[PDB]
Amino acid sequence: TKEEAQETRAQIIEAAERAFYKRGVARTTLADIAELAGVTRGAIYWHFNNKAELVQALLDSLHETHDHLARASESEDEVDPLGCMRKLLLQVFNELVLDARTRRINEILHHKCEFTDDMCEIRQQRQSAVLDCHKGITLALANAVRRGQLPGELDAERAAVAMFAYVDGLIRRWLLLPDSVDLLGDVEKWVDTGLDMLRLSPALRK
Amino acid sequence: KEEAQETRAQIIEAAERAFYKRGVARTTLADIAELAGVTRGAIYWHFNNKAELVQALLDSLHETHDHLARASESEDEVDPLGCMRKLLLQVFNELVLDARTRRINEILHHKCEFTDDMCEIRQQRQSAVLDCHKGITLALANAVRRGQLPGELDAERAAVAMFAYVDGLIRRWLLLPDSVDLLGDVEKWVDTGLDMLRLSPALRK
Ligand SMILES: CN(C)[C@@H]1C(O)=C(C(N)=O)C(=O)[C@@]2(O)C(O)=C3C(=O)c4c(O)cccc4[C@@](C)(O)[C@H]3C[C@@H]12
Repeated sequence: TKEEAQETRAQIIEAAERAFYKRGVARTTLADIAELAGVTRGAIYWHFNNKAELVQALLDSLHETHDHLARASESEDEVDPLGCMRKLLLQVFNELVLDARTRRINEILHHKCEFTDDMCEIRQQRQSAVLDCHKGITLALANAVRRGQLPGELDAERAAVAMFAYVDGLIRRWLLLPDSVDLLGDVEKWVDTGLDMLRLSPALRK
Repeated sequence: KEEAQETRAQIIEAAERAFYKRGVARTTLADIAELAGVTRGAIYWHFNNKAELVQALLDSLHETHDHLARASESEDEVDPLGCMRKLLLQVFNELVLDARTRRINEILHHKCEFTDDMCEIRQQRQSAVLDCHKGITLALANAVRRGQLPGELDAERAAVAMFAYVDGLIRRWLLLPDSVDLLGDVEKWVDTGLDMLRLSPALRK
């Protein structure tokens, strides 16, 4: 409930993003995240025990902007879940293009963050999160089955992986070669292309 | 050879070992050299720097599929889409059965940072992806020229959609393998992809 410590936590997060982004997550110490932030070594430790905790705080911020539509899509009480899933994807893509903060954490996540046995928790955290995310899209896809928006004999599980794979590879393609996906201009196409596969692909049924 | 040609294959092997253990960012050539039992100078005779080693591991992934790739990319092929099916199935098989291929993909996706202290890695990957992208395009185009796919079909985007999907499937399997019976369901996983390209209006113009 104090405020200096809420200010200081929010500045460690900013510095970390800028640091991890220049030097990468591998060779960046917490001492480093200190000098850049203006703060003190001790303060980073009060706030974060280790760098894997910090990285986790970063990955976690990405789910905040989307919580609403995510929760709506998966509630069995939603009238239009495919509807919420389509708007979620439009928002994910839009936020990625407009918001430099999101583009950078994604860049840290995809191109600047090694899984080395020396730092085992980076990978575990990441596994957990993809399983989480996985959980969600499944409940959601199965809801669009009941309500007759997706084919009735769909395999939610596999369909979820298909879609996740598709969204993940596309975000990554765009971070590597933005000038090859007019992702802002065509966002509707890219999102719908993914959904297409889910509703029509015969190999996703059963 | 005189001074070994093989020394090369031995440096590449120690590079995979070091890279897989400590990652690309913090492996030095002295690490690689001690791992291979040679000196830094022996490394310098085959490679100018670390980005050259990474490059050579990356470029080693392409050999196996070589002929099925050219086959798809050739106009004179009777069955371009079937050649892409054969290729995807091999990509998935080799990845699941060959520890060497699994380890290098794992280096590439999860143990290789792009940082401006070396920008060559990011650049090498970029051209690598455009190269491959260009191949998919010409592949998708033939399948259209012979009515294996829908008509006048927007290739460029279906290409990107293809690569995105395969790429993210691989990465998904490297992260959580016991959640994609990749080996066992290879047929379904490949075709889900191919179904996208033929049955998706959004990929039509
Ligand atoms: C080791 N792994 C198996 C291969 C690889 O080294 C890749 C890489 N970027 O290093 C892939 O992206 C690789 O995983 C990959 O994504 C490949 C493809 O996407 C395709 C697609 O989609 C269609 C036709 C041909 C290919 C391909 C030959 O380029 C595939 C090569 C794949």
